[PDB]
Amino acid sequence: QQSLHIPLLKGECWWGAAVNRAHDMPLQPGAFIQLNGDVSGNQAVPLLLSSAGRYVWSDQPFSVKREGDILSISFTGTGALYTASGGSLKDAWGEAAARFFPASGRLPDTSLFTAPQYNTWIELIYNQNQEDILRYARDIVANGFPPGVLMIDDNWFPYYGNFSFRKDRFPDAAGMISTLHGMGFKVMLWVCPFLSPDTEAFREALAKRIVLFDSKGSDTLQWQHAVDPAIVHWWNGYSAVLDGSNPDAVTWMREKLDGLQQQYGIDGFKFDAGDAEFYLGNILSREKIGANEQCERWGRIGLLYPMNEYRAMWKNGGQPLVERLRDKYHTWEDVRKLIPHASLAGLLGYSFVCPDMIGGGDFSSFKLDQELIVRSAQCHALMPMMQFSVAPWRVLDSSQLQAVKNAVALRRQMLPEIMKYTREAAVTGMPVLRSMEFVFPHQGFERVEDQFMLGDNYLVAPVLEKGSVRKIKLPKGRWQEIQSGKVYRGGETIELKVTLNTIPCFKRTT
Amino acid sequence: QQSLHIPLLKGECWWGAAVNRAHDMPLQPGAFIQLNGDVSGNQAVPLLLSSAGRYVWSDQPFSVKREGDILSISFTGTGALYTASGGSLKDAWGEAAARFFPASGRLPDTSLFTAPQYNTWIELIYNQNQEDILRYARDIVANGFPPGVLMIDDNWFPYYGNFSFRKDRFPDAAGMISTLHGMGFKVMLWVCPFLSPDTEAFREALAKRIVLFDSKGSDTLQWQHAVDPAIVHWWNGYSAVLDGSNPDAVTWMREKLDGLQQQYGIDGFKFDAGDAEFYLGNILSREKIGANEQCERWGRIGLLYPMNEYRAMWKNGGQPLVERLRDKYHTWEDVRKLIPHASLAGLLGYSFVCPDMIGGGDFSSFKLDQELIVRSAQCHALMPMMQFSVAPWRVLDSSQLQAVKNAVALRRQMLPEIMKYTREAAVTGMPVLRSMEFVFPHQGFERVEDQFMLGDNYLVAPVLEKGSVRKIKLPKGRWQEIQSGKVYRGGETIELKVTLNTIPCFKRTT
Ligand SMILES: [Cl-]
Ligand SMILES: [Cl-]
Repeated sequence: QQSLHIPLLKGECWWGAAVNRAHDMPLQPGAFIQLNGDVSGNQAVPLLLSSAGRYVWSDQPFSVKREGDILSISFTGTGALYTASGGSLKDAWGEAAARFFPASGRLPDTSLFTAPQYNTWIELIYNQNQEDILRYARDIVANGFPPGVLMIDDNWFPYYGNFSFRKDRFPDAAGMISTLHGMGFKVMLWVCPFLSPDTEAFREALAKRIVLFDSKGSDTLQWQHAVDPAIVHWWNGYSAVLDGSNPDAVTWMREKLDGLQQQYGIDGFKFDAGDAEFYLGNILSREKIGANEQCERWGRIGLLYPMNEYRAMWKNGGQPLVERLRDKYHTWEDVRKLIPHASLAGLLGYSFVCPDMIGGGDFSSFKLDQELIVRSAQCHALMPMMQFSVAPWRVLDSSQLQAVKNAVALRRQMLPEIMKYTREAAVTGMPVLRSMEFVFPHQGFERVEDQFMLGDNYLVAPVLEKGSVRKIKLPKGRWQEIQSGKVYRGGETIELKVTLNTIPCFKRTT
Repeated sequence: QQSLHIPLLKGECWWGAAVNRAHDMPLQPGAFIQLNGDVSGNQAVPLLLSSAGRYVWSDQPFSVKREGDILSISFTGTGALYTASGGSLKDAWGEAAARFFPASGRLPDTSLFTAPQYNTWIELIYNQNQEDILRYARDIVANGFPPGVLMIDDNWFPYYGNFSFRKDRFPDAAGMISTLHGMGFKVMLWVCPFLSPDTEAFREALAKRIVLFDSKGSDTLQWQHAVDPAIVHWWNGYSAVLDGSNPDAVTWMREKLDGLQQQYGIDGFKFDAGDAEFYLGNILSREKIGANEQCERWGRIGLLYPMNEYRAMWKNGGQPLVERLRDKYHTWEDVRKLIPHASLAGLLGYSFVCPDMIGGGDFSSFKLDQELIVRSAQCHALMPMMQFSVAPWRVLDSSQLQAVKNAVALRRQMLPEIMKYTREAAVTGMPVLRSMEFVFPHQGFERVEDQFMLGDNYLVAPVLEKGSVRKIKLPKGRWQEIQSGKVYRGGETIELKVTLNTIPCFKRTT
């Protein structure tokens, strides 16, 4: 029950805790975030950072409240306030990273960056089958989009815990992968730690004792004597679940994933679920860890598979994992989350951040707003990674489609810059996508969340609402818009006339 | 709770309630049977019958106790004692059947009787696959055994509630069936009402509200407002389950079974599970029925598929369902159960009774006792139906195998008699396999359970222990041993020399 009360410095702004709460930051009066047993649908870290160079860390979960002008933090373990003497957000980030999540030196598979990614989810939903996957890949090529990583989403397998292609819908999965490889795609499969609880796989896992066990609500029952599996309710139903604390569960998962690589030529894995909330309640783990660390240990499996993607995470800052922003709705409100969510991700140690799925990642959001899809695409373009799912050729008229293609072209033109800073993030952990405050401290940018910096020298200001006018706040210095070539004096806000095709981006010239 | 308390008449013996308790009958001082929520692993009926022509019935479950010479019944509803004026077990049976379970007039598919049955369970266990099923069928024929109904047991499908062949182990299931048909087999599939609770099938059944719902332990929550499924722990794991009270569940189940017939040419179904114990607890059903009636209503599905087999049952006496004795251990104790279990089944309205599996039906009994297997086959031979699973040619040396073949041959010789009484049982409900007490009342046969009558005129006394001597208690009259032609006067016990090949059987000639 150790607690800490932190009066804000005059004008101080605080961010941290949870990627999927970044739209509620800087933390305001009234604000509350619970990290214990809750990653808020995405990545979370027991870190806060301030605009005055202050930081808070604990190795373990905490809760934070802002009441008036005071932070109140309640630690499950212990924590402390720190000050970096430089006095900026960047200093807080740099000191906290080097103490608590130093950069590993490694990158995820570069194929994840060197082309757009594509996910079968929106087009195929639960009907993941060989014919429709090949058609989607052919359509990507035929429409002039670059081959990249192709993620086959949930439901390619017979049941949860069976890591094989369902032969009814995949008559020749190895052939299919070989065709996809030929066309220039790499292939990832959706996986999770849940096991259909009346199957051969489930009975095998229970016999090996690699599942989480049911405590029966007993205060005394020990892991080694439990006999029944925990059953967990999640969005697809009711399942047994792997115990991430159990070294034998790691062996089993490796066997399954290594099998898919050897048998079918699979390049990597989209690791879904693992959310802390799934590990709450009457549950016994072999090494007696908490729900947050179950999530963290799921995340470590990716360290073995350079081509990976996670949505749920606890810690693992400074690690070679792709961290995707969670399922976004097909709304203007959600497109406006991409930048502040992604910039926060970077500060929490998640440099390799991909802003969900162009146009939305929630399949019941799919009435479609074509303009929204264009702006979504344009906003992805100069983020560290760009991910499609809904087919632009199916849902967009000809000029909207062209605009999306133009966004992809701008990404191609800027890729050497993206890769420079991506490779650097492996080494120093410094973010690829930086907030305005990170690069330009104490210059009035604390609440500017519709602009970001790609490295140090490119200011990107995606259009994220309807209208023909866009306001852009330029830091001191001179800035040259990379399309128009027009040079602007900095230290003011300019108004730009925009069309559907505009993606404002400025090179620092002073 | 309403009740009856019944002093036994002098010499009176009582049977009833539950097939799988018949070896504990006639009911002794200290006996207890609970039917409510419990079918004792097999069939159960709310009926008791006495050697003095008395009987007890209720529409609803009860519990029965014998303390001293008092038979006490505690009813969930209401019940009554009755007396048949003829004063014998046969009179009690006949009156009870005509009042409470009159014969339907119908037979199950005659192919279940006109040849031995075979079931892939013991030889293939959970590895049900096209190649091995066809090899077993070929082995049957190549060893000189007759083609019959072949039952493909659990695990032919991807997961529970997916009614399709798994293409990984069945590359051409329709072709396999067509081959089996050409070899003179008919084919049944194992089915159950459980649904893997994180699958597509589960989510469909949930959306259609055909599952049993979770009451949450609330005494007010109605079916109509419940949102979560009941999860049931059973021998294979944890599953959602069909609500047999829900007419929509009947439609769903018909769609699945009809589809298997139409698409692959499946002749019938082995309906497993449905045991009343699975329906206990915090459960809401659409028509607010009890656990026993959930078992009964599963049973009624077989009224639509003349080629059927059930193990779990409540009521449905007098109906065209094959009723299989439950999984028997590979023990002498269990072989000695086949006759009393089968004879009781008959008196409870289950004329069409098959005595589980030759040599045993419990896969973890599988030091095989060859003699036991032979005697098991010989005991099956003149029962209504005969069912193999373990491969006699694999586990028996040449003499023993030959003895099993001779048992099949005797069954073929006797088949016209079997079918005569089977056909009659559809009309009158009178059993095919009759207890000695039933045919010869008040003659000292009350506890003779190693002999039975095939209809009126054939007394069968299978050898059911080791040794070269068999004692046979003959009713008054004259009795002709069918092999030897020797005529024995009745009203006494004879001793017969026997070999491994002997199946003592006597024709009534007075
Ligand atoms: Cl969920
Ligand atoms: Cl069970």
